[PDB]
Amino acid sequence: KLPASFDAREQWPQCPTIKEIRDQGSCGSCWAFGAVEAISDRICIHTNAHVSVEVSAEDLLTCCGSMCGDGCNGGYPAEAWNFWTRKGLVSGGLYESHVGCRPYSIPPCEHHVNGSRPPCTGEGDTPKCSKICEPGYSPTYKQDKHYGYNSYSVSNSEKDIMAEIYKNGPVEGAFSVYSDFLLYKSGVYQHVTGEMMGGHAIRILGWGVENGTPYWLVANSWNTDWGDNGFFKILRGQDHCGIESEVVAGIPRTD
Ligand SMILES: *[C@@H](C(=O)OCC)[C@H](O)C(=O)N[C@@H](CC(C)C)C(=O)NCCC(C)C
Repeated sequence: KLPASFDAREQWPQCPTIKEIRDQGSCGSCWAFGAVEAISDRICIHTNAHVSVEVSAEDLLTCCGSMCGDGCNGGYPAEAWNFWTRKGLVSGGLYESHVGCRPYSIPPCEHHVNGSRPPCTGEGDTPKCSKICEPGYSPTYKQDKHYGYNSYSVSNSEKDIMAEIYKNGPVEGAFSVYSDFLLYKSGVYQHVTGEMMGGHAIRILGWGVENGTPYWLVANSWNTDWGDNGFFKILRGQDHCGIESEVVAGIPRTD
C-alpha cells in the first residue's frame, strides 16, 4: 500500500507552505515552528488549496503561555497543537514581512553556517502576547484565528507515521540533537559522533530511500542556508535519535 517514497511538496503542489523554510531566530521556539508549519500545510490540504496561509509562529509562541512551556526558553509540541484547538492561531509571515496578522518579531540569524545575517545567539526573551493585528490588516485578530478540530500523538511506529503523513499531511516531531548534526549538509543523517545538545522539534513531510538507507524528509527552522536548503534527511525505521517517538498532529476545523 504505502509507496517507497513520498514527498508532501509533490503531492500538494498548490500548497506553497509545504515548501517553505522558516527561521526561528535566536529564540528556543522550535516547538512552535514545527507546529505552525505543519498546521499551515494541513489547512491548505484540508481545503484543497482554497485556504493557504502562513500560520503565525508569533501567536503560538507568545499567547499559549505556561501550558506550552516557556516561550523562547523551550516548549511542548503536544500542547502547541492543543492550543490551536482551544484558542486557534492567527496568520503571520516572516520577520519584517508585514504579511498576515502577527508576523514573527524575532530577526533571522545564521545557525551554525556562514552568511550575511548576524550569528544566532542564546535564547532571547519571549515577546508579549499582543492580541492585535499589524496596522492595515483587514480581518481582526479574533476573526483571523484558525482552529484545530483535534490534536493527537502518532504512535512510535514507522508505518503509522508514514500513513499519517500520506493521508493527513505533514506532522511535527522531535529528536535529540548531537553535535555532529549541526554540520549536516546532505545525505541521510545518522548520529556517529558528538555529545548531546538537547531536543529539537521539526516538521516531517515525507520519506524515501537514498543509497539503500531509509530516511525521513524533514524541514528544519534554521533558514535555508543551513543543511540542504533548510531541509535534512534522517535515518528512518529505528527511532533514530527519537525521531519516531514524539510525533504529533491534528486536523483543522473548517473556517
Ligand atoms: C527547540 C529549539 O529551539 O532548539 C533549536 C536551538 C527548543 O529548545 C525546544 O522547545 N526544545 C524542547 C522543549 C524544552 C527542552 C522543554 C523539545 O521540544 N524537545 C524534544 C524532545 C526530544 C529529546 C525527543
